[PDB]
Amino acid sequence: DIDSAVRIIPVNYDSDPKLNSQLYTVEMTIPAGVSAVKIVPTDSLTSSGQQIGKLVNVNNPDQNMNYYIRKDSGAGKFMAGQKGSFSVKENTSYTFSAIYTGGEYPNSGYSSGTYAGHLTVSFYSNDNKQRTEIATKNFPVSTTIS
Repeated sequence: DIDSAVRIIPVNYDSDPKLNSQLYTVEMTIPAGVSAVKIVPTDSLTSSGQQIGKLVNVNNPDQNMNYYIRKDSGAGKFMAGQKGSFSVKENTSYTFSAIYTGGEYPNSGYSSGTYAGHLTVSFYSNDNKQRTEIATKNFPVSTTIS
């Protein structure tokens, strides 16, 4: 059950995020039977070897924040921003962070409001050299500027 395995925790800011700031975090425990995980922003683009996603101001489509996903705990071979799945340990917990890398905003900076998007998480089994996707969900994610 992927819905019950994953939680998203937005970060709320009182001013514009800074380079390397965390926009939201992700926590999950791997269910029994899951061998690998993919975690990638929806609609990402490759830049500097990373899958860059956007959080878009829900009121003003011209304002958005770029970010990549960094793994902050849990064993396995995950390169920050990667698109592929990586092998995980069942019944153990993983945490990830959305890390700000830049964005589109007018000269006055970001407007107050919610900046939203989606994050794809997929679970796989790997049975005898065949990787099989067994669950996937595009989770709503956000950050806010007060």
